Amino acid sequence: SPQPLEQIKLSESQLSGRVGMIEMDLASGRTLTAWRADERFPMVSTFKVVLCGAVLARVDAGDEQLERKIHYRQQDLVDYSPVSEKHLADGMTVGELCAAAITMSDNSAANLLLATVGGPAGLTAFLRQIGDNVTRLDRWATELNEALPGDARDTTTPASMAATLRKLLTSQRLSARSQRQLLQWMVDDRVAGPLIRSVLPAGWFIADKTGAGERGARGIVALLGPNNKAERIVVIYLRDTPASMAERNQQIAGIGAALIEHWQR
Ligand SMILES: OC[C@H]1O[C@H](O[C@H]2[C@H](O)[C@@H](O)[C@H](OCCCCCCC3CCCCC3)O[C@@H]2CO)[C@H](O)[C@@H](O)[C@@H]1O
Ligand SMILES: O=C/C=C/NCC(O)CC=O
Repeated sequence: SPQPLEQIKLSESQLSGRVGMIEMDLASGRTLTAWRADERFPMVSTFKVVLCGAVLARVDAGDEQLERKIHYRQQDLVDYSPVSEKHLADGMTVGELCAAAITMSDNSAANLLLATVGGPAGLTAFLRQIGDNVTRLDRWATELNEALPGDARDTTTPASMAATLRKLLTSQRLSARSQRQLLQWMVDDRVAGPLIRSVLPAGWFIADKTGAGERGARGIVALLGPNNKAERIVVIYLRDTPASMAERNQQIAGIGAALIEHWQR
């Protein structure tokens, strides 16, 4: 594999779309690679990690409990609810909802949680409160994946998302237990985690949240590192490409391969 930047460029050439990427040391925030880092990209399902960060902030303040059981109705369900559709009779706890939203990309679970933090506007205010003045959520679970060209709704930038994830996971804005919980939910991703591990060389740590939308939109926010350590935050977004999902996945994997083969920068 070529150098990371060379591979990112190759990916845009092959996909005919824009790639946005940041590679950052998790512990210090040192930026190693930045490509279209200040350009907007649809967050798609990656917004779910920030959502649960807001939920944990409420728990830390005593305004919420991960144990609290939420009962909902069938009419509350939206497209793709693998876990939440199984609990119309018994409900789900706030913590279970975050696990479902993050590890199974359950959209109804995400919407139920979004309601608890004041909706898209409330989540955006939370982002402003932790110093992210760029990321914005405007719509609910399914509609936010529309990815219309030039539409600023439901977007982030690679640099903003990386800084925000770092703040939630390590800045002590969240309590120690909450930072540990958010990390474990990412470690537990069932959608892409197992697959990524199956293709990673032995010794490489992975925690992640992925997402997909229209017009080729794709995204992944992840923690990656050798020696089984979450050394770096890697955020990659793709937008406006007509490529198959398989090729978009292969190109993201290719950027990962370049990182792995040239890690010591
Ligand atoms: O020299 C380094 C390594 O080179 C190869 O490893 C390959 C591996 O066989 C392949 O499967 C993977 O594909 C990349 C898989 C990446 C998957 C997702 C990455 C994510 C993670 C973070 C966010 C964005 C991308 O590349 C590596 C590096 O070339 C060798 O197989 C391995 O024995 C050796 O230790
Ligand atoms: O990103 C999180 C969930 C996204 N759901 C919609 C799609 O995956 C795109 C279908 O075209």
